[PDB]
Amino acid sequence: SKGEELFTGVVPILVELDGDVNGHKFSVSGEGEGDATYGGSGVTQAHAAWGLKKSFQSYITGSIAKGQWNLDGVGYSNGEFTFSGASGAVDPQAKSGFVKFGGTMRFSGHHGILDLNISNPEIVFNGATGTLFAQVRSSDMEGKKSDYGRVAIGNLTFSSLNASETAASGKATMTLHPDGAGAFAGFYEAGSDLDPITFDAQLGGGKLTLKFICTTGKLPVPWPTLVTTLVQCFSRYPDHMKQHDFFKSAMPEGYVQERTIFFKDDGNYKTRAEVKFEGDTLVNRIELKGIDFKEDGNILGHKLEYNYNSHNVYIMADKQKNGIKVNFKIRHNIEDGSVQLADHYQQNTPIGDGPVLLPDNHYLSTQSALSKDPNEKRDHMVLKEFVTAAGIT
Ligand code: HEM
Ligand SMILES: [Cl-]
Repeated sequence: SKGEELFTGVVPILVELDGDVNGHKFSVSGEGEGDATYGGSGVTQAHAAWGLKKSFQSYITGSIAKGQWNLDGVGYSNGEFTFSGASGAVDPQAKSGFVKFGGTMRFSGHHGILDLNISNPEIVFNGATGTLFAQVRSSDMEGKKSDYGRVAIGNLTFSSLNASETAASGKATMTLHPDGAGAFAGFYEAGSDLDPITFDAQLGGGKLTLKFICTTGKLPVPWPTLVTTLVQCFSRYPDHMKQHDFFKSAMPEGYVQERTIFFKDDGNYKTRAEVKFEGDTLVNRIELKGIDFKEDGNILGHKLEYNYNSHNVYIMADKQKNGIKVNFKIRHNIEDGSVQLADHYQQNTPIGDGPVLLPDNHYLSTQSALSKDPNEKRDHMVLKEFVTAAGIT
C-alpha cells in the first residue's frame, strides 16, 4: 500500500551501469520515466498458434509432395506454427477487436511447383465469430505463382473468448474462407475444416520510456544484451494480483537484484544492482562483470540484430531470503537468421527491514522496442517497454 502509492503516476528514472566484459570496461547512463499504471485497449504484445491443417503438414513432409517449410518470424511447437504481434485494439467490455501479427510461413513441394506463402496474419473478432486474414502467395499445378494479397483465409468460431482491462485471449475452430481456397490449388473446398487457432494479447502495460548513452565511447557488447540489466517495479499488476507485487512492496527502501546470464555457446554476465528511490527519482545502479566471451562470437563480434523479442519472466517466492527467484530465456536474433539464447537466473531481496509481498508463482509479459535518436551522435539506445503481470486467474 505504501509502496504501491509511489507508482500511481509518472515517475522519473535514472540508470547507472559500470561494466567489465572480458577486460573491456564501459559505463552506461540512462534517463527516462515509468508509468506502472499505463494502459488502454491497444495491443502492446500478442501471440497466436495455428497448425494450418494437420493433414496439410503431413502432406508437405510426405512422400507425394516431398517438401518442407521455412519460417521467418514464425516458430513451431506442439504441431502448431506460432506467431507474434504487437499491433491491434480490443474493446474488453464488448469482447471485440483486432490483432495484427508478423512472420512468414513458406511451404515447398513437387520440385518447387508448390510454393505457398502465408505472411502477417491478422484477426477480427467479436466473441461469437471472427476472420483470420493473411498475405498469401501460392502457385498452380504447373508452377505458375499467384499473388492473392491480403486475403480472408479462415472463418473463426470461438469455443472461448475472454477479455479484461489488461488482456484478451481465445480459441476458435476454423473453416476455409472462399477467398483463400484458390491458394490450395482446388484441393480444399470453401467451408472445409482447418486447424483451430489460439491467441492471447496484452492490452496496455506498465510503460517505460528510456534513453541510454555509453559514456565511455563505443559500447564493447551489443546494446540488446544489456536490456534486461538496464526496473520491474514499473510492471502493471492487475487489481486481482496486487498482493503478488514484490517489487513495489520493497519501495522506497528498494531491493537488490542479482543475475547470472549465460549466453549459449559463449560467456556469461554477473550483475548486482540496487533499485531504490533517491528523492522523487527511481534509481537503478548496476555493476556488471562478463567473462569467457569468444573474441569472434555473437557478443564481442557484434553479430546481434538491433531488435528485441517479447518474453515471459517467471517469478517464484524465495521465503528463506525474504524475496523472489526469477527465471527466463531471452532470444536475441543473430544477423545470419539464427538465435543467440541468453539464460537468465535472478534473485531479488529487499534492502529495508520492512515486510514485503512474497508472491504466488506468476509471470510478467514483457515487450521491448529498440530505436535510435536521429540527433544523438554518441553510442546510445532508446527503449520503449510495456510490462503486465499475468498467470494468476
Ligand atoms: C505437380 C503438381 C501436384 C501434384 C501431382 C499433386 C498431387 C497431390 C496428391 C496425389 C494429393 C493427395 C494427397 C494424399 O492423399 O496424400 C494432393 C493433395 C493436396 N495438394 Fe497437391 N499436387 C500438386 C501440386 C499442388 C499445389 C501446387 C498445391 C498448392 C498449395 C497443392 C495442394 C494440395 C493440398 C492442399 C492437398 C491436400 C492435402 C491434405 O490435407 O491431405 N498441390 N496433391
Ligand atoms: Cl548494438
